[PDB]
Amino acid sequence: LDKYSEALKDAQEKLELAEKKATDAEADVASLNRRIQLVEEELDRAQERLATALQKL
Amino acid sequence: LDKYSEALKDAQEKLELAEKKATDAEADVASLNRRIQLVEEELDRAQERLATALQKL
Repeated sequence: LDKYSEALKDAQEKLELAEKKATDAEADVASLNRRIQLVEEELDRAQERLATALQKL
Repeated sequence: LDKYSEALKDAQEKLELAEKKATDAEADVASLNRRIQLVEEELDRAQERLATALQKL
């Protein structure tokens, strides 16, 4: 009962932590998706500014 | 024993799933991290190309 209870408190805590890791990994997926998109948008802007600088050049 | 064994297999399944929520979220953030590294590297290369175009300008 204890082998399972212990395995459970550990599986359950590991779950809360895996769920937390998932929460954080997902928070990071979302925070990075935001950041990736921000760098993609800023990249498009750098590329547009580059096309502009190159046309001005 | 069954209550703990079941709660355990469920904590373990939830754990494997949460680990996969995290692994998939990790795969996604990792994909995104690769994208931020590549896009941000291009942001900076575009920004550097831009700085170059602007300096040349």
